[PDB]
Order: sequence, then structure tokens, then C-alpha cells
Amino acid sequence: MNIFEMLRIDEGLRLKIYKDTEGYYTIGIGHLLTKSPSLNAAKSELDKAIGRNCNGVITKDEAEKLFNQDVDAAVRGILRNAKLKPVYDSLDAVRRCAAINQVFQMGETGVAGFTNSLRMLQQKRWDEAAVNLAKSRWYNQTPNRAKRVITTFRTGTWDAYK
Ligand SMILES: Nc1ccccc1F
Ligand SMILES: [Cl-]
Ligand SMILES: [Cl-]
Repeated sequence: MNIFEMLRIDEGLRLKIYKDTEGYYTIGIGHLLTKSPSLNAAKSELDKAIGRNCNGVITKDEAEKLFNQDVDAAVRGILRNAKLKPVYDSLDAVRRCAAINQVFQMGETGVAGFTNSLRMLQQKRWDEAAVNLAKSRWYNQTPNRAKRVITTFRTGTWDAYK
């Protein structure tokens, strides 16, 4: 198991514009195109990202390319964040994959108000952090996924992903 497999499992793969759990236009492996309600804006954004007139559809290789760039960006986002970096670098390898997953999903922004859980993770109070993390809109909106990431942080193992 590695970050790619893990997120591939959490985001799935779709080659045609779709709406995500929040109703926004996305494609591929959880690649958010726009928050706007205009399909045309989403298609324009898609073409800009791929470099060609896609007409709302991409190939698997294209999807995989967007994915690579998005994982990259997520980690880089973390390392560049003064509040995130120290936490991230205190964790082991599996738990670092759970931090990337959360960032991939919610953004560095979303994750920065998890201040209290961040502190518990840094202190390595696993069970405490797990309870704290569940107390969030994130867990109430996407419980099945949130449960998998939470277990991941609680246990430091890939059990939740089998
Ligand atoms: N949850 C989390 C997210 C990003 C960096 C570190 C973390 F602990
Ligand atoms: Cl791109
Ligand atoms: Cl879910």
C-alpha cells in the first residue's frame, strides 16, 4: 500500500466530468475542476488543465497524470505550511499517508483548523486524536472515508484499507 493506491481507493476513477460529494465539478481521480455551478466553466478548466479540447472527457493516462501532479502539490503544500510541516515530519510513514489524504481531500486550508487534533497527533496521543478528529463536519459528511483515514492515524497500519 502507498498513497496512490490509497487515494485511488478513496476517490475512485472517472473519465467524464462528474459532481463530487459536495456537488462540484471534478474528473479523474478526485481532480476538482471548479466550484462554480457552470458546466461550461468546468469544461474550460478541464481543457486548460489537459492542454486540449477535451469536451468533458479524458483518457486514463491523462487522469493519471493529473493525479500525480495533485499528489505532488498536496505534499508540497504540507511542507510549505508552517503549522503543518512540523506535525507531518513527526509522523511515521503510514500516518504521513493519512495526512496527505486529508489534505488532498480538503485542502491545506480545511486541514489547518484541526489545530487541536494536530496537536494530539504531534504528541502521539492516537486514541485521543481519533476521537477529536471525528468531531467534525468532515467525519459527518463522509463518514466511511473519514473512518478509514482516522483508523489509519490511530493505528499506524493499513488495516482499514485491507
Ligand atoms: N492531519 C495532518 C495533515 C497534514 C499534515 C499533518 C497532519 F497531521
Ligand atoms: Cl494540469
Ligand atoms: Cl464516505
